[PDB]
Amino acid sequence: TQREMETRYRVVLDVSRDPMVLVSMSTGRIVDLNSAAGLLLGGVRQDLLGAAIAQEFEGRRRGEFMETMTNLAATESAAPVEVLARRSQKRLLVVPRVFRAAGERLLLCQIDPAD
Amino acid sequence: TQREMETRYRVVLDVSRDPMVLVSMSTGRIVDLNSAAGLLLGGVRQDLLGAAIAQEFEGRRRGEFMETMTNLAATESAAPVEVLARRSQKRLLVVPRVFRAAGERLLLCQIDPAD
Repeated sequence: TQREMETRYRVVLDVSRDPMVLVSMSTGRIVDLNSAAGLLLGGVRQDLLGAAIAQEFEGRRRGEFMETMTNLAATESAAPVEVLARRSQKRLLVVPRVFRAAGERLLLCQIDPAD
Repeated sequence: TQREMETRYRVVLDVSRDPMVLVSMSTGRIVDLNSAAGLLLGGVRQDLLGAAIAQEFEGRRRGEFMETMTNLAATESAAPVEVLARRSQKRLLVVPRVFRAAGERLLLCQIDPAD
């Protein structure tokens, strides 16, 4: 059940063509992502896991960026933040949604190209 | 951990814009899906959960259809089956991938419009 649902989660995230990054509300760090997100961000999973999400985006810092996404996720309008990914040099639209798991909050962020 | 990973799975599947249906290899029935899949199939989650996947598609039967998807998933080429969804009357492309969880196999099927 632990491993069962873990396995379902892993496969659905990996197979999904929707570019997604999962971010810790506590630390602002990337806790998971899929390869579609990796492609838009310009990095492999191994480089992005554990990385501060704000530092992937030019001119952003953890405090303000996490506050921005937290506030946007509260509008429940799928409102996006416009960003520029340092590695890929692609302008992107990031749409955050907050949910609770294991006593903490995570932000599931969808990524789309902006241009 | 059971609930934690279950919660992650639920949210990722629901939020993902990639239309996905999860099918039991054992029964050929739909065990899960997201609303993007529901839209293409022409049914709500409540009508589709527990339904035989083959019976959603005109002219298909469980035996041959499950054998078709199982064989296609083995080619590892993302080869699609062309189908016509009874409820929505949309021609679709279904791409199956097989994985193991909790001692059984599931097919995670991506759905795309065909026309």
